[PDB]
Amino acid sequence: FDIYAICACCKVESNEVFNNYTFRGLGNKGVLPWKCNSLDMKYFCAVTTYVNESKYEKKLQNVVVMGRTSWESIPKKFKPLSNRINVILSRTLKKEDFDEDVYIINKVEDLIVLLGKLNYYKCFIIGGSVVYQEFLEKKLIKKIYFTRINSTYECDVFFPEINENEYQIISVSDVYTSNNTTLDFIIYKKEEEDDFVYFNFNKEKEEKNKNSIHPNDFQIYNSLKYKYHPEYQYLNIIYDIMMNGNKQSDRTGVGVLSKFGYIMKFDLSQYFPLLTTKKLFLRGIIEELLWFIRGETNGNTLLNKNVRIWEANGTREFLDNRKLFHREVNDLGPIYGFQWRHFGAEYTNMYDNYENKGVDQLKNIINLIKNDPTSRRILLCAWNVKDLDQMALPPCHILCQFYVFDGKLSCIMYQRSCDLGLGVPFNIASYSIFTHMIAQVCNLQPAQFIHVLGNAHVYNNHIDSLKIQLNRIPYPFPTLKLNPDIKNIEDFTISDFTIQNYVHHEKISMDM
Amino acid sequence: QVCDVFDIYAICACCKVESNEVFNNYTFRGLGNKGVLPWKCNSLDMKYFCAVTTYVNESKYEKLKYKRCKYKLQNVVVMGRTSWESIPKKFKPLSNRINVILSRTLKKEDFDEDVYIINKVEDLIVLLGKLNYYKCFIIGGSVVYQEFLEKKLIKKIYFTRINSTYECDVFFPEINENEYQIISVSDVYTSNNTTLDFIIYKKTNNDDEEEDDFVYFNFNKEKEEKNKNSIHPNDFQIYNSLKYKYHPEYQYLNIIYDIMMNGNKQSDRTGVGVLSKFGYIMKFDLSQYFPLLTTKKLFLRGIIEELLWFIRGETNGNTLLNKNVRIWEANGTREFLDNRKLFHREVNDLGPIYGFQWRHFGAEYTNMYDNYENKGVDQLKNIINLIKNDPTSRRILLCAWNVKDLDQMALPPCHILCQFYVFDGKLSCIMYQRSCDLGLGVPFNIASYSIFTHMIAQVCNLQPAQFIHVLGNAHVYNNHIDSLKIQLNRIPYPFPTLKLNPDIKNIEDFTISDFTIQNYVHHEKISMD
Ligand SMILES: NC(=O)C1=CN([C@@H]2O[C@H](COP(=O)(O)OP(=O)(O)OC[C@H]3O[C@@H](n4cnc5c(N)ncnc54)[C@H](OP(=O)(O)O)[C@@H]3O)[C@@H](O)[C@H]2O)C=CC1
Ligand SMILES: c1ccc2c(c1)COC21CCNCC1
Ligand SMILES: c1ccc2c(c1)COC21CCNCC1
Repeated sequence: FDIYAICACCKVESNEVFNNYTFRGLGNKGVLPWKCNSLDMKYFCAVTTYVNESKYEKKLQNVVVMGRTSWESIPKKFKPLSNRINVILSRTLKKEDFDEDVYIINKVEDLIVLLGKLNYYKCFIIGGSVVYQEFLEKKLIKKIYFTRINSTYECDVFFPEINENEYQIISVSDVYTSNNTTLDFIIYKKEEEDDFVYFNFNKEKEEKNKNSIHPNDFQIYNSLKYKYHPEYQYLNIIYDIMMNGNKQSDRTGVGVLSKFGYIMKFDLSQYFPLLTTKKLFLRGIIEELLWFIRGETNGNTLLNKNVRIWEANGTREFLDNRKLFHREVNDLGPIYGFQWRHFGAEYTNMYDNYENKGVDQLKNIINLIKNDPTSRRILLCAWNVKDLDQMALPPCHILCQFYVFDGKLSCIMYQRSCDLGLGVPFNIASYSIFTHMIAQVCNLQPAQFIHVLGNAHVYNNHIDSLKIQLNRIPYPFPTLKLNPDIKNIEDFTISDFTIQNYVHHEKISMDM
Repeated sequence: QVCDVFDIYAICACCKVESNEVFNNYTFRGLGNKGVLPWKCNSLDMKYFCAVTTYVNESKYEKLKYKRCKYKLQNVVVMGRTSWESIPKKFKPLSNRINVILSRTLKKEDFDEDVYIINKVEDLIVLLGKLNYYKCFIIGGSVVYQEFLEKKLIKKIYFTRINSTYECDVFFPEINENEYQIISVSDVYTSNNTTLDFIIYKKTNNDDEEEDDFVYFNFNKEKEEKNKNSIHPNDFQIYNSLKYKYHPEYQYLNIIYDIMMNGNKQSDRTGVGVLSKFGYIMKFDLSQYFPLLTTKKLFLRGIIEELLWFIRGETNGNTLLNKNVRIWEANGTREFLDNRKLFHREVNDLGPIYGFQWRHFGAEYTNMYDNYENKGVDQLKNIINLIKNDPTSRRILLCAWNVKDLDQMALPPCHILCQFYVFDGKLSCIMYQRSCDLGLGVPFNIASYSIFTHMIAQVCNLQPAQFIHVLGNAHVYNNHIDSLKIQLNRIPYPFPTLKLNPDIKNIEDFTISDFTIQNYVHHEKISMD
């Protein structure tokens, strides 16, 4: 045969449980719910008007089976769909009641009777509330090329549920922005080569591939053919460490799997990389970032806002094993906050007015982005080697470095100690926000947030949790709204931060 | 052409022979000495030799059985008779292979299995038109290799380069560049105390639905190829002509290509002009080689004195100038210190740079003559005590970027930090470089921190594993383009080895003589202008 569908589906207007079905809304008043989508249009056009030279025998053009439902909706300029063999499932009207150089049908089976008689490459099913429906009910559809507009609109029609048992995903594209929404494209479904083998003559065998994880558990992960969604930069590092990672016991007498040296790149112009295979929260961490800009080392400011990210490191007992016997509870010492605004100054306590003592890097980096964008000395370093001893712990995040090309701002953050299961997910969120923040106050469009992992580890009792995680297919990323009016780094407040269209899988306890 | 039909291939291993130096592929030719191998065993050369000559793919047979007609599956090894008698007997005949011997002085009627016996080339064709075999490998020795190539009967060659020198009496014959081009070069390994690599030469011309989707998911790609920077990739014939570029130098070369083809056009401070990208990782296995670029000449005396200088804690430019190392000469002149607003700084007093920070971070810099005794943090001593006593720590860092001192320094550090990592008494090292001159600087910086990782690894009684290099601002200078183009069409030679003098057990106690770069084989020096 060679029959395929191809839909575009947004989310429907009326705690929320998201699932594949979330994305159903197909039409609103005989048109799309969204007024236009350039990138979706282009994808659909490239898909439906591509033909491979060879692959026939086993010009040459594709079929596009729409219905009266759909056909009529299309303007006259595009019609009859450029470079395609159009077809129209209408009971109502015959070839006598239409203009263009089309073919008609009436029954579902009268497509079989037309197709067995025709020259083509591939057969695409373009649209119809019911034109998808009865095609699934009559197991006729091989793959579904399915676009997810990751925003919410009013609709009157849907796309029918999809049987987990009948159809499964085998490809997830890169995530894009276009027409002020994110979207991605997925696929549902029912002599110099032996040279490769010779060059692999020295790798692991079959039971030497270090670690006692299982294939059987990663059924759905190992299945996916193209893993181009950028959440897979995180997921494949979980998969690299799990399978190839060195077993170490640490300081505490616990147990991790560790590798050394990874780099993730996230394009903030196209999405906000808030991992989608588990629920994440950003109030906790946006408030940590504001606390940093304000220059605080005061455990209490965060505790009183029920941000407990540092509670553990402020206790009488934790400071005392650092040898900080002269340190008030929740006085974390010269940490992120102090080093950013007062680097070099002598630290006294967390209450002291430090104004105009030390190096205000944050101001410096910002003036350098504005004054000298082509500089290669735009670093923000929290690892003061004089003050490490004095900190409740040394910075986990060593440095941000900045790059400006064509009014556009990228950011590498180098991390010395990466807990892949809990921390990294938040860490990717934090320095992403900061990059938007610095971009806005510097009149620049965010480009890539770039994350270098040093000691990258997965804790032994996060593993069953992460297996569950690897086997969940990423949803399209959300977007981050910064209040456009804010234009100094100190003038930001929690309410200037909005996450739009966060579609996500169920919460997971990395634990127990 | 006869050999395409019967898939007849050559496989060989060649060392460098007993006699500045010129180096071509004709450097590697040494085949055998006194009817044995010039090296004792290799082992990995053996394992590679075993895997290839015994590798069979039973699906891809039928296409080749069809092809041969028109003109437990096993390969055929073809062998001169003295190469046969070099084989140690407990290994005769070569297991899981059809052994063919080539002799005039011996026949069928005096072996004991051991083989098929033939007495002529066009006599092997007889057998291959008759036999059930996958591919046919010609394993030598010299007299065989020779008569097989001058007959245009070899379709490719699986040439191992044994990057050491041994006594030789039989050689592989000069390959002609016109008849054979290298399509593929492999990872470098260390085996029985030599670097070695694997290269393929090729005879020149002088569910399959997982296929469309790629094209689809590729819809929004920028390049149909209105080439994004004015580089004509038809100037990189050889670079693009290689199928498998697995040599670890291709990690440096590949970045030059990524920057050349994809860089952002920027101009700097002085106006000089660059193409830039942000953020690369290179990893090198120091256990398997020493990553000193082979696509041009590099001297290490300068960068080694510098590293010893840093460890001594010095900041005196004179000390290096008095050893004819001019690295920091430009950064210490009245002129340069003056534009830095360091008018109260003596010429060649460069200030609180690498040496100072490693030995005395957070001390107040006075001058290059102040001995700063027990003043500021001795980081280097700290990282050496952390690796010995605290290897599981994720806090074993050394940082040269002291925000407080940046303006007092002749220039800010390019090598922000090193972080060490210790699994199973092996020591990996990561270095973050804020700014990266790919054409001039990064080559030395690769060798510089690889050299340091070895030094730590020795004084902490550990073996060196990975040198990991993180690039941030990665830029090729517009003047380095032509030269880097030339360099990209040179095929890397196997990396040399670095031997430190093993009596050194203190980081303080290394001296220029305690450092030996053995078997540096390389293309000729390129001026980047
Ligand atoms: N580096 C590497 O990869 C390899 C190294 N070697 C080394 O090479 C050396 C052996 O090579 P070399 O000295 O050239 O000897 P060969 O292995 O090439 O054998 C030569 C002998 O093979 C027979 N022979 C060769 N060609 C023909 C022909 N066309 N027709 C009939 N008989 C033929 C003759 O045997 P007869 O005397 O009975 O007439 C001849 O004397 C050793 O030192 C060995 O270790 C060997 C192979 C691979
Ligand atoms: C009729 C049929 C199909 C379409 C339209 C009308 C409008 O845009 C699409 C093509 C692009 N994907 C979305 C749907
Ligand atoms: C006969 C034929 C070939 C060989 C030998 C004997 C000894 O080992 C080699 C194969 C591996 N490279 C070295 C040469």
